[PDB]
Amino acid sequence: PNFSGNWKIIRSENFEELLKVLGVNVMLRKIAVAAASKPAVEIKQEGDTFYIKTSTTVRTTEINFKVGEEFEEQTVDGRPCKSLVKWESENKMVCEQKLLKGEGPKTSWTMELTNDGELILTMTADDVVCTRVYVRE
Repeated sequence: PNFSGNWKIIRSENFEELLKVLGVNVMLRKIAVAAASKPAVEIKQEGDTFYIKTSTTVRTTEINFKVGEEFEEQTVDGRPCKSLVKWESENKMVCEQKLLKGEGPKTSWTMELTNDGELILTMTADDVVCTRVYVRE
């Protein structure tokens, strides 16, 4: 029941397919797959508010919101979009996502906590889904 901590991914799937949906070229995806190379993350939990800063090596994103209201944040490719998050269980909340300008694809992701404290994160984009398991540090 706590996402606050560091996070080092251990497994993941639908990576290239999430970079082909986000982008369209070909090298544009392989650069994001090589950029990831098991990226790190750090979640700060302050109640219904969940902040999430991810860092690879040359990139570094970070979002922040509350479970109940919408907000502005960065997506996974590098575009601005207002995300939203509602709870699902005692430690599993879902998330919706739409750009803040223009329009094309659709983004939405989720994040669940394990009874031990682990943290897994799922992702969606139009009709795809990028899942990645994250274990505290």
